Amino acid sequence: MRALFYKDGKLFTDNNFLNPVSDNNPAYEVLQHVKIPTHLTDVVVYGQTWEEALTRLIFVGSDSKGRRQYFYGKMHVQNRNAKRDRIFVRVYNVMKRINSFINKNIKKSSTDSNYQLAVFMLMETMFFIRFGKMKYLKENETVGLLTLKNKHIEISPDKIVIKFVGKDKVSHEFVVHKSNRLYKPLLKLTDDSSPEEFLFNKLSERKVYESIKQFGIRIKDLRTYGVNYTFLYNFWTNVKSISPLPSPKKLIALTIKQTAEVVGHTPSISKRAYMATTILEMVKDKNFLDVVSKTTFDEFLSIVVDHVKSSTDG
DNA sequence: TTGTCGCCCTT
DNA sequence: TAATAAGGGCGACA
Repeated sequence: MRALFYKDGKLFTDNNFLNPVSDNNPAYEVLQHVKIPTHLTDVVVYGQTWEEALTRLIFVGSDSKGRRQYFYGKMHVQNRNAKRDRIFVRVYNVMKRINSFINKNIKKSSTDSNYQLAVFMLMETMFFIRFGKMKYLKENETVGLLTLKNKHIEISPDKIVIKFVGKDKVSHEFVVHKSNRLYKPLLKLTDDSSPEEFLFNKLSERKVYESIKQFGIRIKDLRTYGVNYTFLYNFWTNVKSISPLPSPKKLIALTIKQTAEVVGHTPSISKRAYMATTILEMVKDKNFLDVVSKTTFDEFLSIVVDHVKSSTDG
């Protein structure tokens, strides 16, 4: 994986474009098959044959913020997507332990890291909010879970509203009713009398990483799971409620819309970067809608988990 | 003795 | 559209 430097359709071994590579160099095969976007500068193209480019990183260049941007081949992306099946199943098998951890700690002291993590984990499994790295709060004013501040928590005598601007300037509103098990512990954690402070003031990126490590997943996996679970809940409800029934094609489209709105991102992004491919393939089958119809949601969730488990050949 | 930071990869 | 932005995860650094 030698680094080669790109400039105006031709390739060099040199930082400042003296000394061009060989004419027959395999990298030129790659350049026939991909277009370097012209908004980039300092473009590096990796010397390899097209067939190997397919499978991994292809080139990287700097956008106008000065950020390094990374471009991958179609096989790399395919493997990426194929992983969502296993993640969905993986999270599903640790939910019982996650809840167990949550409920052990939510009766604890207000400034206990474990109590704070418990709440963190319960907001996450409830609303699928992104991790919220400090970095993006400084750079872009983006708030996610870890970067939530007391000003983002509005208290009413019957509900708590969490309101904040997340990724891509998208505005989010989540609501916690009195009956919700998040009410009591969230009201206890937040301090009205200092709005400029972080909600999870005893946590940090490192604390979260260490804590989640025990379930063998990453916070983003909780979000990937939440999107699939919500899809399944809506799909199940839709089949269960909607006048005779539309085509599976349109039933998936509706379920994806509903799910995307709950989660708060576009339908296209939901289908493409979140949904387990097997679920998407499984639900197309018309005969399968008979199966769904006669089930409680729990036995439905199980059928899907099982099929994804074993169609994944594991 | 821990809060940034770069690199890679994801959305 | 057609052009191409901004998130997370992990480990090194002082």
